[PDB]
Amino acid sequence: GQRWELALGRFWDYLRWVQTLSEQVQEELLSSQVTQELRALMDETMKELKAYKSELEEQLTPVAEETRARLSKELQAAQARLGADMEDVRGRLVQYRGEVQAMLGQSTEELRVRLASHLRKLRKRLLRDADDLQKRLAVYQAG
Repeated sequence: GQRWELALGRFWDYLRWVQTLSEQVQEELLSSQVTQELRALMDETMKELKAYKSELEEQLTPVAEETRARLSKELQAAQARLGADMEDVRGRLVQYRGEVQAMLGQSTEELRVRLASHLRKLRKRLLRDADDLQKRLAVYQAG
Protein backbone atom coordinates (compact mmCIF):
# COMPACT_ATOMS: atom_id res chain seq x y z
CA GLY A 1 0.00 0.00 0.00
CA GLN A 2 0.77 3.71 0.41
CA ARG A 3 3.46 4.77 2.90
CA TRP A 4 0.90 5.86 5.52
CA GLU A 5 -0.90 2.55 5.12
CA LEU A 6 2.32 0.64 5.78
CA ALA A 7 2.95 2.82 8.82
CA LEU A 8 -0.55 2.04 10.14
CA GLY A 9 0.13 -1.63 9.35
CA ARG A 10 3.12 -1.57 11.71
CA PHE A 11 0.86 -0.03 14.39
CA TRP A 12 -1.66 -2.89 13.79
CA ASP A 13 1.05 -5.56 14.00
CA TYR A 14 2.37 -4.19 17.25
CA LEU A 15 -1.11 -3.74 18.82
CA ARG A 16 -2.07 -7.31 17.80
CA TRP A 17 0.92 -8.56 19.74
CA VAL A 18 0.05 -6.34 22.75
CA GLN A 19 -3.51 -7.72 22.73
CA THR A 20 -2.12 -11.18 23.37
CA LEU A 21 -1.15 -9.85 26.89
CA SER A 22 1.52 -12.55 27.32
CA GLU A 23 4.24 -12.25 29.97
CA GLN A 24 6.57 -10.73 27.31
CA VAL A 25 3.85 -8.13 26.66
CA GLN A 26 3.40 -7.47 30.39
CA GLU A 27 7.12 -6.75 30.69
CA GLU A 28 7.00 -4.15 27.95
CA LEU A 29 3.72 -2.66 29.23
CA LEU A 30 5.08 -2.10 32.73
CA SER A 31 8.38 -0.66 31.52
CA SER A 32 6.47 1.82 29.27
CA GLN A 33 8.22 0.42 26.18
CA VAL A 34 4.81 -0.42 24.65
CA THR A 35 3.43 3.10 24.98
CA GLN A 36 6.67 4.67 23.68
CA GLU A 37 6.65 2.37 20.65
CA LEU A 38 2.94 3.05 19.99
CA ARG A 39 3.62 6.78 20.19
CA ALA A 40 6.44 6.44 17.61
CA LEU A 41 4.25 4.39 15.27
CA MET A 42 1.33 6.81 15.61
CA ASP A 43 3.48 9.87 14.91
CA GLU A 44 4.93 8.24 11.78
CA THR A 45 1.47 7.30 10.52
CA MET A 46 0.19 10.86 10.96
CA LYS A 47 3.32 12.37 9.37
CA GLU A 48 2.98 10.11 6.34
CA LEU A 49 -0.76 10.78 6.05
CA LYS A 50 -0.19 14.54 6.02
CA ALA A 51 2.52 14.25 3.38
CA TYR A 52 0.36 11.94 1.25
CA LYS A 53 -2.56 14.38 1.26
CA SER A 54 -0.15 17.12 0.22
CA GLU A 55 1.10 15.03 -2.70
CA LEU A 56 -2.44 14.09 -3.82
CA GLU A 57 -3.18 17.78 -4.13
CA GLU A 58 -0.71 17.92 -7.04
CA GLN A 59 -3.00 15.78 -9.27
CA LEU A 60 -6.57 16.96 -8.67
CA THR A 61 -9.37 16.70 -11.18
CA PRO A 62 -10.61 20.33 -11.17
CA VAL A 63 -13.97 20.08 -9.42
CA ALA A 64 -16.20 22.88 -8.25
CA GLU A 65 -15.22 25.42 -5.93
CA GLU A 66 -17.25 24.44 -2.89
CA THR A 67 -16.71 20.72 -3.51
CA ARG A 68 -12.91 20.88 -3.26
CA ALA A 69 -12.97 22.87 0.00
CA ARG A 70 -15.63 20.62 1.57
CA LEU A 71 -13.77 17.44 0.59
CA SER A 72 -10.51 18.78 2.03
CA LYS A 73 -12.17 19.62 5.33
CA GLU A 74 -13.83 16.16 5.45
CA LEU A 75 -10.40 14.61 4.85
CA GLN A 76 -8.79 16.70 7.58
CA ALA A 77 -11.43 15.58 10.09
CA ALA A 78 -10.92 11.93 9.05
CA GLN A 79 -7.17 12.26 9.65
CA ALA A 80 -7.83 13.83 13.03
CA ARG A 81 -10.12 10.98 14.04
CA LEU A 82 -7.40 8.44 13.14
CA GLY A 83 -4.87 10.26 15.34
CA ALA A 84 -7.27 10.53 18.28
CA ASP A 85 -8.10 6.81 17.95
CA MET A 86 -4.46 5.83 18.13
CA GLU A 87 -3.95 8.14 21.12
CA ASP A 88 -6.94 6.52 22.86
CA VAL A 89 -5.22 3.12 22.48
CA ARG A 90 -1.97 4.43 23.97
CA GLY A 91 -3.82 6.21 26.81
CA ARG A 92 -5.75 3.09 27.80
CA LEU A 93 -2.43 1.22 28.07
CA VAL A 94 -0.94 4.05 30.19
CA GLN A 95 -3.94 3.66 32.51
CA TYR A 96 -3.32 -0.09 32.80
CA ARG A 97 0.37 0.47 33.69
CA GLY A 98 -0.64 2.82 36.52
CA GLU A 99 -3.21 0.37 37.85
CA VAL A 100 -0.73 -2.52 37.95
CA GLN A 101 1.81 -0.27 39.64
CA ALA A 102 -0.64 0.50 42.45
CA MET A 103 -1.46 -3.06 43.38
CA LEU A 104 1.66 -4.53 45.01
CA GLY A 105 2.06 -8.16 44.06
CA GLN A 106 -1.59 -9.03 43.54
CA SER A 107 -3.20 -10.81 40.60
CA THR A 108 -3.70 -8.67 37.46
CA GLU A 109 -5.96 -11.24 35.76
CA GLU A 110 -9.20 -9.28 36.10
CA LEU A 111 -7.42 -6.08 34.99
CA ARG A 112 -6.17 -7.96 31.91
CA VAL A 113 -9.64 -9.33 31.02
CA ARG A 114 -11.05 -5.82 31.23
CA LEU A 115 -8.15 -4.35 29.25
CA ALA A 116 -8.57 -6.93 26.50
CA SER A 117 -12.32 -6.25 26.09
CA HIS A 118 -11.69 -2.50 25.93
CA LEU A 119 -8.82 -2.83 23.43
CA ARG A 120 -11.03 -4.91 21.16
CA LYS A 121 -13.50 -2.02 21.09
CA LEU A 122 -10.77 0.61 20.54
CA ARG A 123 -9.42 -1.42 17.64
CA LYS A 124 -12.91 -1.61 16.11
CA ARG A 125 -13.13 2.17 16.19
CA LEU A 126 -9.60 2.73 14.78
CA LEU A 127 -10.33 0.26 12.01
CA ARG A 128 -13.63 1.74 10.85
CA ASP A 129 -12.04 5.21 10.91
CA ALA A 130 -9.06 3.96 8.90
CA ASP A 131 -11.30 2.34 6.27
CA ASP A 132 -13.36 5.51 6.08
CA LEU A 133 -10.20 7.57 5.67
CA GLN A 134 -8.91 5.31 2.87
CA LYS A 135 -12.24 5.67 1.04
CA ARG A 136 -12.17 9.46 1.30
CA LEU A 137 -8.57 9.61 0.05
CA ALA A 138 -9.46 7.29 -2.84
CA VAL A 139 -12.24 9.56 -4.05
CA TYR A 140 -10.34 12.77 -3.18
CA GLN A 141 -8.49 13.14 -6.53
CA ALA A 142 -11.51 12.83 -8.85
CA GLY A 143 -13.57 14.82 -6.35
